[PDB]
Amino acid sequence: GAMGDVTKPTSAKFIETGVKTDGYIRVNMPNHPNEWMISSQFKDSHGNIGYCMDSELPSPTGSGAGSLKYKGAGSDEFYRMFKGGFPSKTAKELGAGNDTEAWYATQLVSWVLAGNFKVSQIVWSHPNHTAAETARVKKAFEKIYDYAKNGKDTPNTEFSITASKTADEGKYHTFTYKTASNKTGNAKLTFTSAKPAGMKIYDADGKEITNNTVKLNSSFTIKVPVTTPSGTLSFKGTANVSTTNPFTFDGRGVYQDAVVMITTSETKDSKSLSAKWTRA
Repeated sequence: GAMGDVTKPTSAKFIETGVKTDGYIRVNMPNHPNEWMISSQFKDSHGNIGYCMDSELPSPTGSGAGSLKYKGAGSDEFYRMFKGGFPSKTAKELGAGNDTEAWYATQLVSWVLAGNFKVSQIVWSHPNHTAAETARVKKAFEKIYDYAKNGKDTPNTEFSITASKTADEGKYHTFTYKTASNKTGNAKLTFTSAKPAGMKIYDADGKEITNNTVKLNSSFTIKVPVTTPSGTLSFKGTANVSTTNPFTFDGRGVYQDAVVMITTSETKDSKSLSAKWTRA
């Protein structure tokens, strides 16, 4: 199995949406019983929601903050928090009564995943919100958290090239292969042995490829002249795909660190394939 190389972002800029809350819960912190966990909703400059990693630092927004430099790649738990939390899932789907509750429930998951406090420290009540409000938040939290901790989905890029059929056609030995991926993009073929003279590559529509590039979720055909001495050819593909993964950014000990889904590129190899032919 191959390992994909995800291109890392270098920085991110965050903007307040205007949504804020004093929180629907409190936390027994080590020196501070029933400490409030207030928050401001923010987005990165491409309009994707950011979540706070540090409960005791201010939001990473305004002229002071500026851009936050890249810190690291978010775990599968953080990936799932985004996929199974707000706004990827609606308030109704999460059991939250409105979008503020759904968002805060997700931020609560973020704080716990980042290690700010344990679930046993959460006080499920707040003086400015009713028990029913807090309980919807609790229900949403538990759904999202359970999925983040125990769900199976990851940002993994699947990529394969698989031989489907072979045939002699006209003046060529032909070898057809199927490409497959769960991400959009294309693949580049690299030949790992000598290429026979007069070798050609064709796309699924029968049109010649001359830039060694193939489509994903498609097919292509390699053609080797029947005049070629008996032997073998080996190759692989390297997919170049678009992928949306969670990344963390550095608040520099002044603003909170923040995690956000960013669309970037990834390269990933297929397995090694061989075409074999015998000269008539």
